[PDB]
Amino acid sequence: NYNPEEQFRCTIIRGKAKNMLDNLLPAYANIIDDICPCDKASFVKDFNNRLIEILGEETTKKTLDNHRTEIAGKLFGMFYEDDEVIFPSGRTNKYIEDSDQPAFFKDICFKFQFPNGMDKLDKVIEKVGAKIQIRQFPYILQVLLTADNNNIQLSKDDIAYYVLNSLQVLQGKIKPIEVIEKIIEDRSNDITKKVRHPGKETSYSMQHIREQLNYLELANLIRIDGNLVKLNYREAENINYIAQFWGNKPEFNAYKYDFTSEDDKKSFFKDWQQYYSNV
DNA sequence: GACCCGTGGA
DNA sequence: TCCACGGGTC
Repeated sequence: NYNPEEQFRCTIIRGKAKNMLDNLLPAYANIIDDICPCDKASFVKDFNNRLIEILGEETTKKTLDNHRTEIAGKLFGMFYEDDEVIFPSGRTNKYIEDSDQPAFFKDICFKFQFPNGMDKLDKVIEKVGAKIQIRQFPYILQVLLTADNNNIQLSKDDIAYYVLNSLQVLQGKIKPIEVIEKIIEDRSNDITKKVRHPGKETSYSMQHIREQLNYLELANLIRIDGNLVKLNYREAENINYIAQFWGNKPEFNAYKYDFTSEDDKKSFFKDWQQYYSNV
């Protein structure tokens, strides 16, 4: 049976654009749209030179680079490479046309999965090694729906401990009602569970979990009321479109690549980006 | 110095 | 508390 005591830290990339998103997301998209298509060499130079206008002249090159690769590149999936040329992604193209930010993040939540090609290779191998396989946002949404169906409300710490840091859940072995019943069982016994790591600061334990919830909120699919996570039923149709895939294996199969192969390694990251960023 | 994440300003 | 710079460790 479901045992959440098997805990597993499974990160997503650390954010850089939340505080200024309403400025940075248009800037990312406009920069990429303007300067692409171009060679990788030009991309790096012109992107950084345009972004520094938004972030401030004292921004280091390292920070501009990290914005480019970690956020515009991996996490938000805003460009991709084919041959030796960089192009705007399908997600970027759509946003250029509709300016729809909740749609942008709905698409991110729909496609997000563990394992993925955003992570460093060694981290990929860890997550594959632990047999992780989940579409976490469909899963989170179904957990929230099942909690409502059973007349209980979940906290961020509940989602953190029982879902996004639970090995068995992340392995796709667990039904949302199992999670809900366990939570009810624990609560009756006066047991409240939080994600904890010895000697570590809260950001280590929780930032990637909170930020995953942030992207659901940016997608307009949930609200956060104090420590509580609540569904936005004004978006009930969109909630159900995503939640329905809670029990599906990841659309992108990380497990068909041999990471000891130089060619398979390159394909992994190329195939991931294609799946995640484009139509 | 290309994600990871310690660290501390906001 | 939140979250992102930029050094860390690929």
